[PDB]
Amino acid sequence: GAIRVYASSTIGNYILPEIIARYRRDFPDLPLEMSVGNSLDVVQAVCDFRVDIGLISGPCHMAEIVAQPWLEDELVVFASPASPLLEGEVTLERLAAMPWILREKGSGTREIVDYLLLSHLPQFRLSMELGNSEAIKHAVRHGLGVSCLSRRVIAEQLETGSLVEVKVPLPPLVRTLYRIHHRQKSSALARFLRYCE
Amino acid sequence: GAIRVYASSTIGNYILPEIIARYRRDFPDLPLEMSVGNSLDVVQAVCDFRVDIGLISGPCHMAEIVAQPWLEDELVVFASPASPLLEGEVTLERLAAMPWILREKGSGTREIVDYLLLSHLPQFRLSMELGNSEAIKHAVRHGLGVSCLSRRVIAEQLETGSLVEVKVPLPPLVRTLYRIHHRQKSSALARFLRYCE
Repeated sequence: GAIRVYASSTIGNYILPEIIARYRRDFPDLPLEMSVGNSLDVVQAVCDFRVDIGLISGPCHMAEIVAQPWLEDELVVFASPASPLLEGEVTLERLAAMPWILREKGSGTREIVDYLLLSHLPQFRLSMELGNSEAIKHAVRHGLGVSCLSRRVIAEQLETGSLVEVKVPLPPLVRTLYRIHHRQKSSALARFLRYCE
Repeated sequence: GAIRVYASSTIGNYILPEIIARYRRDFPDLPLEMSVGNSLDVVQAVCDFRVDIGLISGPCHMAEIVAQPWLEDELVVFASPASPLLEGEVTLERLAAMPWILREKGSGTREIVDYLLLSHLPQFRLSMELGNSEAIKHAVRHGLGVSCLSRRVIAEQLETGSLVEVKVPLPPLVRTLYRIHHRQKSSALARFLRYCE
């Protein structure tokens, strides 16, 4: 009778924990299962009835899927406080001149940086692709390059100053997170969904 | 010409970052790709030639795979500093009485806790299964339950005191991490492998 949720790493590590805490304290006997994956893997699990609720980056147009916009999410270019990018006026050429570190292909974060950020910059060879936010923050903190992540992921580091937000002369990188579930699917599901608001 | 490494989340977030930093500083022009996945997904990618180096939890007996023991890894039961488990002598019944939070099924961490820890405890219904270490640390910090992770993952929290190591009257939970690559595969690969020592 466990509730199964399939969400992205940004949602699973920086949005769901506060929701899970309030849901568990009010319902301590209902088991919870929370998997981390990108949009295509989550949609497949919902179609296969392997999970109950899916939280993805981007919309879903399948007739068997009930998809509703859930939360806005702003992505931010950031760098180490000792990065030369922080000195001088930021330009598109200066942004493309720094070594870049990006999330894994197929993730909603990498999709946003590819079409909304890197498309407006001069072409460059990607330095590193790290499939986890924690490894990216460590690499950026060590001056290995710059990156682009959700503000929720680096909010703690932006406050302490271990990471610095870089102002980019481009429209802000804002995405929409969606909540999905199968059309052929329920109580207790609705309870968890009420805590996600 | 990018080097592709496929490792577990514990290796990717708490072992590889220091290795990646030293490798990048000495070779800044060689692109790097680092994916995060469990042992079975990594072995498949090595067999499919999708990645070059695999770092997994546990051995591999396939003839096409060159598998060598790499690093020892000690797992630790931990709890919030305000957990009632920290008061009184720890027993197997007291450990089974706390709500438990564990990593996703198929991970090397969950495999260790299942056969080396939970097998010696009274049977219980698992409270939460979270497929990411960060969501587990937040859940444990909020008193939702106890967990078992690699000491490398919670080393920072064990030092500051935000998480407390629990002494268990059982043999220590020590595992062996392996490095794998295809037998039919190389220079520059050897360079990265020399930084992994």
